[PDB]
Parts: sequence; structure tokens; C-alpha cells
Amino acid sequence: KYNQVYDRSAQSFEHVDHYLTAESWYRPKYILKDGKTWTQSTEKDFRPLLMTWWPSQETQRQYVNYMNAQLGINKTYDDTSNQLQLNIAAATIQAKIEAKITTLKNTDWLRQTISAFVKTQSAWNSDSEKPFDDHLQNGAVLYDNEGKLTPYANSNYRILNRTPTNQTGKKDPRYTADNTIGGYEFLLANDVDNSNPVVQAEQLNWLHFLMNFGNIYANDPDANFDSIRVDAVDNVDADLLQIAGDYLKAAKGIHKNDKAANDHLSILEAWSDNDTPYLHDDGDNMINMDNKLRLSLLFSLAKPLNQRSGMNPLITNSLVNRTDDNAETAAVPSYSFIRAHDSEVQDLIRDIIKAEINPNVVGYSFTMEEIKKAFEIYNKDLLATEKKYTHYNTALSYALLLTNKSSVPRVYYGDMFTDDGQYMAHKTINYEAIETLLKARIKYVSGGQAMRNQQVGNSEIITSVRYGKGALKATDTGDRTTRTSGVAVIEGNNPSLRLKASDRVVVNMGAAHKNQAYRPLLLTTDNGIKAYHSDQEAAGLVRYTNDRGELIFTAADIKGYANPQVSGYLGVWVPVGAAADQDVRVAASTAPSTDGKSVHQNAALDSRVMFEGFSNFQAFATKKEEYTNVVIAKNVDKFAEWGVTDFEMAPQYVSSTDGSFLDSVIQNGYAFTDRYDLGISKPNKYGTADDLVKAIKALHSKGIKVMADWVPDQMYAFPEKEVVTATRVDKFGKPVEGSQIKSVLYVADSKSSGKDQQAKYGGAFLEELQAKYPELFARKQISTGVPMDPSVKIKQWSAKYFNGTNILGRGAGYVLKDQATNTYFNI
Ligand SMILES: C[C@H]1O[C@H](O[C@H]2[C@H](O)[C@@H](O)[C@@H](O[C@H]3[C@H](O)[C@@H](O)[C@@H](O)O[C@@H]3CO)O[C@@H]2CO)[C@H](O)[C@@H](O)[C@@H]1N[C@H]1C=C(CO)[C@@H](O)[C@H](O)[C@H]1O
Ligand SMILES: [Ca+2]
Repeated sequence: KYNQVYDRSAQSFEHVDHYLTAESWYRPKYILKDGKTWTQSTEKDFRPLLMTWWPSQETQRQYVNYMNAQLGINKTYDDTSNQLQLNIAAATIQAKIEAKITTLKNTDWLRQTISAFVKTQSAWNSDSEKPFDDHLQNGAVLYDNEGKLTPYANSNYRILNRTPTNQTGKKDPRYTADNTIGGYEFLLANDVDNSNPVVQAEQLNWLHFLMNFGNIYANDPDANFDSIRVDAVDNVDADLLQIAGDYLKAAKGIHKNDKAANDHLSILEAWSDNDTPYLHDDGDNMINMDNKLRLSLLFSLAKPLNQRSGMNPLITNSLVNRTDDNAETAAVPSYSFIRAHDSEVQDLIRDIIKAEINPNVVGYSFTMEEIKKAFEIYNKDLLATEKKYTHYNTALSYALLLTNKSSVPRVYYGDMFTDDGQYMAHKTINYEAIETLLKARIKYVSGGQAMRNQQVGNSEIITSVRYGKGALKATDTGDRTTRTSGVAVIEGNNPSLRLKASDRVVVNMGAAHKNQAYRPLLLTTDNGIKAYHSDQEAAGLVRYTNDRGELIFTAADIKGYANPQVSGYLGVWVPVGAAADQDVRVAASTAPSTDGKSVHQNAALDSRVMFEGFSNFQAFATKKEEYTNVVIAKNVDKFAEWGVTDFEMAPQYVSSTDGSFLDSVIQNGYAFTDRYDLGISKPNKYGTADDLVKAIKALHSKGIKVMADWVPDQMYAFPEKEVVTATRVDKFGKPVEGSQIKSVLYVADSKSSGKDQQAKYGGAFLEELQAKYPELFARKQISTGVPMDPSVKIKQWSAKYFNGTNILGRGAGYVLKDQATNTYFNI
């Protein structure tokens, strides 16, 4: 009777949405002070609810056993423990607890011990959330749409799995490269409901903010983000692809001509093979990766010698059949790459961890210790010829990427610099070859392409040829600038490649290059790869074409090698006698686009070079001059020298520290809490907001456009709690068969600060946008059938704007329940 509630007022409990949890404390009518006198209880005398209440006899017995063992009491009560025997034991436990409280006059040990005991109960930990599925964080929980117990978080939407393939709910029949629905809605952390028109409008607001970051933050139009990279296209409602499209038109006029489109060249991270034709049918407002060419490169050059495939795919298995690409404008624009901050980097780290560290590693949720231990092996393997974990023939992949036509190459930072360590600190063994190839791409690479696969000796070789500036076909003759341009690349993927004397590899170079002298650019040696940085530096190894413009090679030149850079043969030749400042690139015409497509893969777009300027595993910064953006501002001249046109920067948002995923362990910037906190409140991994502005300004100085990561899928770890009606679900959002979480209350962390940059800039510019661009809000979106709803600005992120959250390890009955009436405790 003494241990009841002081007053049934909300201030007497530790509530969440006026509900009670297992770890909740309360203020009783009387405190058993020191365990002797029943004293009236002040406001600072909160006590754990579990000290005097239990949601079943079993849990009470477990409480008795655990606290007896923890406090020093001998006797523990077994299976058949009578009802009242447990009550008297709990009274003894309370007496001992208050006695030990007065002996220390704090209540920290009690908090810790109660938390531990709660975490030892079945329905208060992961056990009630199991079975785990293929979610990157073990499981998912979908917030119910009509939660009677919590209208706090309802929604008329939460439309799931609306990928570009599955935008309308049924799989699109127009695209059949992918059997599946082309993605899944639940990827990581708290999943943003991008099917809510309010959230769509807020995403448009965030996009406008990012595109005008300079003006909005430092009153400087020189420091605006030029382009965007839409992250996790396959995990969000694809209506955003229209919204981001529309805007890029209405706000920047990319549809009008080609110069605007190229000045705001936006890309997608869409993995499903259906996404590139879906985007081409959308109107080519953005460009998608060439996944086919990526896989061809990976499986023909990078894989170990056992698992390496033939070389023919490198020609045919792509978006452009580069057998004879004699076209002024390619059918579909694309950007190609071999590695990225995630693709074929964190995968290799996972492989190493699962092999020689922690075989039980779950998804990509690494620990920093595991990361460093694995990186030791990674850095050693990168330097060996016999590679167990890392890529072979990286230089060959980049030699093909930077000479290919009809695609925009994206050079990854971690292929020129160490994936770990400080930014642009230590170079890789391939740095020289890649830099030489970029400079030679500026100087020589232009015109039509021709690729040939020749079976010679015991193996095969491939020859990629660029005819030169102006020469679109082999028959075209061009002019003097044409003759000093063009390039030949000869690659083999077998170290055992040995030709006989009777074997000759013929390489047609184009009608422009008849009887011309050619000098080696890159050459494979036993050392590694010799780069020739000028005609002089290689004048000892000149060779000539015949009267039909054919380079001819034999066993003297082509043989199999096996060194830490080449598992095969690499030979790149350029014509002799080009000006040291010769440039074969083109700028985009101002002529009005006519075909209804915004971005065109013309000769001007082929001249662009994307650069992914960050690694996931960048070492943290000690001093100012080690910040990433500072070093970028310092070394902008290097990027200008390399021919970089679009610099894809890391996501500059400030990182959370929960550690539930790799993104929040190395703090790349994809795990964030405030979407507008671009290094404002705190510095990000790469520098303060002012450092970012300086970097953007320095990049714009040399004419380089800047690309910002647009990440509308998920947000990590909000500070405020919230109780929601929810159901256990897989990554596809299907309810788990007979889980204990079925329309059940759950304590998610889905309430934003409310005094962050999200409160400041949230929906600020909406009023402006429908002023200047009304048609953006006229469009009836595809998945929803209704236009964006900018009426309400999103100042505080609530669970109503979210599809759900990864399982949190809190339990299915973590929200307390009166076992008599079988309803949750309310207030
Ligand atoms: C997490 C990261 O990748 C996610 O997508 C993965 C897919 O689930 C995989 O299936 C894989 O697709 C391959 C399949 O064979 C098939 O889909 C094919 O068509 O394409 C692939 C061929 O090899 O692709 C991914 C491999 O991990 C997710 O969809 C993607 O958006 C994610 N990328 C970034 C996202 C976030 C969000 O926080 C950031 O952490 C990083 O920027 C990246 O991780
Ligand atoms: Ca999603």
C-alpha cells in the first residue's frame, strides 16, 4: 500500500507517449528510507517500476533470483515458488535496495542493474524480435497505418517498394532485364516514407537547399552545388525521380539545351538493370551507371585467375556495343566505373573480416577494430602479385574506362590513393598509370571507337582503338589535329599468354593515321607498368603504321606478365608529335534540344570525367590541414590537370555515432540526424561548413562542377523516443508470419530534436518554389496519384513521416501491460 503511485499525474512516471516501459521509474507515496522508516517521498525520490511490479509471476521470480544473487542474498526461488513467497522475497529485496541506496545516496548502480536485468528477459530483448531476415540490420518493423493506440503516427500512405520497376505497384512490363521488382523499401535505420506528399515536398525543399547552399548559408552564389547524386534509387518511392527531374528542368533548364544539362549533370545509384531504360524513357534528366560494363570489367580483369572469364564481354556486355561505335550521339547516356566508395571496397573488407577475423560478421555492421585488423591484410594483399582479396588489373580496367566512347568515366579516389590514411596522403601503385591515362585522355582520346577480340597463341587479346578528333569512322580522314590524336589499347587477361612468331596482331588505327609514327604511352613490364609522360621520354621505342594505317604487333611485344599491377598484358600507344597543350575535348552546344531528352551522350559529354572524391575508410583528421575539404581546396590544380569536370563530393551532412552500421562507424556522412547540418553545428569528417564553402569555391575557380549526395531513404538515431503501433516485417515490408510484434506497441527513436537545422530550413523555400515553379506541384505523382502537398512544413521529424525502423533489440512486450485487463498502461 505504501509503494503505490504518489499521484496519477503524468509527472509521477517516466512515460513515452503517456505509456510505460520496463525501464520506467516512478515516484511512490512512501520511500522505505534506509529500509526502516516509511518516509514521504520528494520529487527526487524516483524508484524503478520493476522494484514493486511485474507483468507475470515468472518475471517476478526471475527478478527475485537476479536481485538476490546481485545483492548478496543466498536463497533463490525455484519453479514452484508460491505466489506470496515471491512477494515476501521482493519485500526483502526492496529493503536491501533502499539500504544500499542510503549507504551511497545515489541511484546509478540501481539504474544500471535494472537495465541489465531487463535486458536478460526474453520478451525485453532481441529474442522476441527474431527470427532475423536478410535486412542489413537483422530485421525491420513497419509502423501500422491505423494505430488506434497511437494516432501520434498514422498515415494514409506508407506505400512500400515503389522502385522504378515497381512504381505503380505491378512490375513494369516495359522492362524485363530484371525478373524481380527492382529493389526493396527497408534498407537501413529509420526508413523515410517517400510516398507521403508532405515528405515529397520536404525532399524537394531539401534539394533546393542543396542546390542553392551557397546563397542560403554564406550569401555566396559561387559556392552552390551544381549537380546531385540520388542515393538508393532502388530503395525509395521512385516518384522522387520525377520530382528531382522536374526541378532540374524548371529551375535549371537542362531540357532547353545541352550546355545547361552538362552544367548540372546529375547521376543515379540505381542497380537494377531496368532502371537505366526506365530513366531513358523518363527523358534522360539524369544518368545511370553502366552495370553491365562494370560486371564485364570485374569478371574479365579483376577476379582471380581461376574465376576470370573471357574478354569478349568487355566489348558486347555493356549499354553500348563498342565493336564499332561510329555514332555522334549514343542511344543512352551512362557513367561507368570499376569501384566506388561502397562497391568492391567494403565488400572486400567484409570478405577479409569473415575470413580471418569474425566469421559471424552480420551485414556490413563492422567495428573499428575489425576494420583496422582487416585493413592490415588488405594493404598487404594490394601489393602482392598473387592477390587473394583485392583486384587484379586495376590499370587495365582504368585504361579501358578512360578510352571508351559513349560513357562518362568515374574515377574512384581509392584507386589513386590509399583507401585508408589521410586524404590524398599516400598514392597507390597504380597512381602513375591512372594520371598518365587521364592526361592522355585530355590530349588524344576523341572520335569513334573500334574494339576487336583476337584469338592468338594459347589465349586472346583485345584492341580498343580511337580514330581521333573528327574521325567518326575508320574511313574518315580528318585533318592535322585528327592525325595527332587517337589511341590504341591492347589488353590480355592471361599471364600465360604466349604467341608464336607466325602470330601478328593487326590494329586498324583509322585512315587519318597512315604511315604515322606511334610512341608508347603505357607499357607492361616485369617491374609493373612503365608510364611515358612525353614523346621525348619514349623516343627509343617508336613504331610505325603501314600504308593502310595498321599497327602490327608480334610475340616481341605482346607476352603474358604477372606483377602486382598486371595479370596479363597492357599496352597503350599514342601518336607521336602532339602539342604539349593539345586538347581534343568539346564544350556543349547551346543549340536547343529537340528529341525530348535532356542529357545527350554526344562528343561533348564524352569529354567529361567524373571523380568520386572520398573513401569510406578515410582516416580521421588530426589537424586543420588534414581535413578533406581543406586538401581539396589546396590541390584543385591536380583535379584540373586530370580533366575532372564533375567532382562528386562526399555527403557533407554531419554523422551520427550510434555505430549500428559501417556508415556511422567511419562517419562517411550517409548516417545522419540533421539533413541540413552540412558541417554547421559541428565539423563533419571532412571539415567545417566554411571549409566546404572554400572547397566548392576553389573547385568552381577551375571550372569544375560539384555534386552533392541526395540521400532521401533513411535517417539514423533520433534523440527523442516515441511509441508507435507496429508489425514485424522483412526488408520487402511483408508481415513476418506469427511474430510477437503484430499490431503491437513499440518504442522507436523517431522524434527529431526540434531545435536543429531541420527546424530552421525545413520547408522554408516551399512558398518560394510554387511561386517560381508552379508546375512542379501540378504534376500528379505516379505512385500516389496526387501532387506534392507543400501546405505543411516539416520542422520536427515524427514517426508519421516514416515507414518504419530496423529492429532495436528492445523486445515485443517492452511497453508494459496490465496482465489482468490485458491493455497497456496509459495516463
Ligand atoms: C547498400 C548499398 O547497396 C544496396 O544495394 C545492393 C543490392 O541489394 C544488391 O542486390 C546489389 O545488386 C547486384 C545484384 O546482382 C542485382 O541487383 C544487379 O542488378 O545489380 C548488382 C549486380 O552486382 O547491389 C547492392 C550491392 O551492395 C542499396 O540498394 C544501395 O542503394 C546502397 N548503396 C549506397 C547506399 C547508402 C545508403 O546509406 C550508403 O550507405 C552508401 O552510399 C552506399 O551503400
Ligand atoms: Ca525506403
